[PDB]
Amino acid sequence: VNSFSGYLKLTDNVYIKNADIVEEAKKVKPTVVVNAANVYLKHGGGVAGALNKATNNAMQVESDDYIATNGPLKVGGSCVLSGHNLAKHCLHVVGPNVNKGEDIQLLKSAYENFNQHEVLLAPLLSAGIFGADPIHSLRVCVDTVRTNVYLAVFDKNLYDKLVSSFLEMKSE
Ligand SMILES: COP(=O)(O)OP(=O)(O)OC[C@H]1O[C@@H](n2cnc3c(N)ncnc32)[C@H](O)[C@@H]1O
Repeated sequence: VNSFSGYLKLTDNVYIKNADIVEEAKKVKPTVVVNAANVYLKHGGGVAGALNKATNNAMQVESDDYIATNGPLKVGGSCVLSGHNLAKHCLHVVGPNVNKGEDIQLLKSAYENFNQHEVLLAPLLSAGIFGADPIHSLRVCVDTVRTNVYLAVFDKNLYDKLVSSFLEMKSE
């Protein structure tokens, strides 16, 4: 398990790869895969839709059961559910939806949930549907997370931009 390979090491504990998070999960067999969730665990598009599709909708049914028992998550919060065929566990983390005016500072709270797990395969939280600048999401991750985070960025042009931007900011 946790057989990560081909990552670029950004810091002592943050790694990045140009890869689809679902294909990485199948390759790596991680203990924890992170979902970029919303408070009602309605896994539609982006990472949540991709993860859910790869579980043949089991992650959505499990999430429906969770919500019916526990109610919606809070923004910046998380829950640990099954990783189904992709991982031992899925950590569902809710970044702020910047497009709806939710506090961008809650992206720090969101990434703080990573610190409860020794190693994670994760996406850039809030950087898609939720409208945060991906460069900002990466900076918050690097600054907030102390545990080992392996970031999967599927789009090559974004990957290239993130790496070059990270280098410029790291040295200045
Ligand atoms: C809930 O709204 P969020 O903004 O928190 O989350 P989301 O829309 O999923 O996007 C979060 C970031 O992961 C990127 N991304 C989308 N699909 C994949 C995938 N299969 N593998 C890897 N990365 C992906 C997306 O392009 C964005 O950079």
